[PDB]
Amino acid sequence: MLFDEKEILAITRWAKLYANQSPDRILLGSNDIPPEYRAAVATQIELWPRLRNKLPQWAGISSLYIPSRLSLEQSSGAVTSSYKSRFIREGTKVVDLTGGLGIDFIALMSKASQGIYIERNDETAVAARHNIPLLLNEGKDVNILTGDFKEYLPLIKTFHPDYIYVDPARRRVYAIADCEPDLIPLATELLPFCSSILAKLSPMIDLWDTLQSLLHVQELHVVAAHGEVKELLVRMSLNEATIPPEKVPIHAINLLLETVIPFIFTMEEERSISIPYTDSIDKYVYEPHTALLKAGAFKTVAYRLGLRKLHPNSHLYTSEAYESAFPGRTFVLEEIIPFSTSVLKQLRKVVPQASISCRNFPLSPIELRQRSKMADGGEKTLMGTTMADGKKVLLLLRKAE
Repeated sequence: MLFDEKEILAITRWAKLYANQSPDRILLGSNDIPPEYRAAVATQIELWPRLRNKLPQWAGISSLYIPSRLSLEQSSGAVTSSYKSRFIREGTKVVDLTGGLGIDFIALMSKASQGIYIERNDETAVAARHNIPLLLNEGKDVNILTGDFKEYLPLIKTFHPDYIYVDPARRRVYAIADCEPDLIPLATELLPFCSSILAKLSPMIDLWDTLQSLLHVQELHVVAAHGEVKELLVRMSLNEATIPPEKVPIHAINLLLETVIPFIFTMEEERSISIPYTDSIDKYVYEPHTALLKAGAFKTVAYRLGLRKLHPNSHLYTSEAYESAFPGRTFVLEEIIPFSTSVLKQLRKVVPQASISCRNFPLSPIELRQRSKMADGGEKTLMGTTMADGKKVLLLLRKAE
């Protein structure tokens, strides 16, 4: 069932009026909802808790209509959508080619004054056509279009936006060749009619594959939130000189509960550096965040910060002096234990309970936990890893602050 504006207004009024009824009660229970609208109202009620968790600012807005559970689970989160606003100069023009629930478009429009939103799916577009004006600040100009952007190329070219944003879908591995829409012909055709294209890519895409496959890339950002990599963002522009792939600036950023500073490097730098690997542990132990790991700044972090790395495949660092601003977790070393199967049942002797992590180790953390019978909780961490000479060890760590 597709709804017009009048019906969407009624459905949201009924979802609110009858908010305290379960979806089954909506369906077979007491209210003034005509039979043909009860499923739609029940659907809005059913998914409101999941909307509140993901987009709490939306769940508090009256009259917002969620086109589907499908569209809700596919959308950007609140924190990454807003990071994107940093790419967009205040008062500019934007086109969003791939649309969706519209949270990325809204984040772009926090800065831009004019925008075109384009969404292939009629149902999704109808909801956006309703929701978008309820979410925009005052003095914003938008055009909300249904269909494939390839049917609107003359309008897009005439608009000549400052930015064109695209979030492609996937048509084992996720390659740049699998992007729908295909980014290479898209860029060939549209780079001449915008300042930049900003593409949001899956965290499963290979960085090097991306940098080898896309022309005119100016920067690539690896963006983590909630402890995990959420997206890669690539900006392309004919406006600026071509940068060879090994020289493209890579930004690794871990978004947190507050201003934070990116780790910026290049593959050329990563490849060109060489570092010491240590057979021995020092006082401080450092574990890089997920965005650093995905970006591949394994050596650069040690070189930039004057740290020793344990092993080429152990993505942990150590130093005698305290680095206070480390990009990940910092620990104080309490014990180092040479690993063998026989030590596992002895670990309860060393600490009453612990979190367990592994960085290059023959057991997974859950295997380490079960085989040692180690209670979870507390403030300490047991870390399985490998030193530069291949010796496997367990580290007993406490947080540095």
